[PDB]
Amino acid sequence: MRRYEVNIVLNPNLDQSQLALEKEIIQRALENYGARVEKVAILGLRRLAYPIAKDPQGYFLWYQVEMPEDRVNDLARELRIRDNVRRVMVVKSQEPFL
Repeated sequence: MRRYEVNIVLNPNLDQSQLALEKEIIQRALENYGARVEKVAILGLRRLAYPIAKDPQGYFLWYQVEMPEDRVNDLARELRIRDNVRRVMVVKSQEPFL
């Protein structure tokens, strides 16, 4: 098992309601791939390094999880496919939240 930080960028045009749902769905997907979600945070709107879908902004969601390394890729694939998901980045935790 490995601990990861899942960084998700969502459509900046979604409202409080839509963001909450995507956040819940994404969390359900993580667990579906054997993950145990330790922490979640809504980081908010940020100016992307490069526009995605013609929009220079994105809404950031963050998750800290522990899951089988062998399921991360498939998980990353599924999430990138979501309509409201603009960017997915799963990295190995360095200084995990307690």
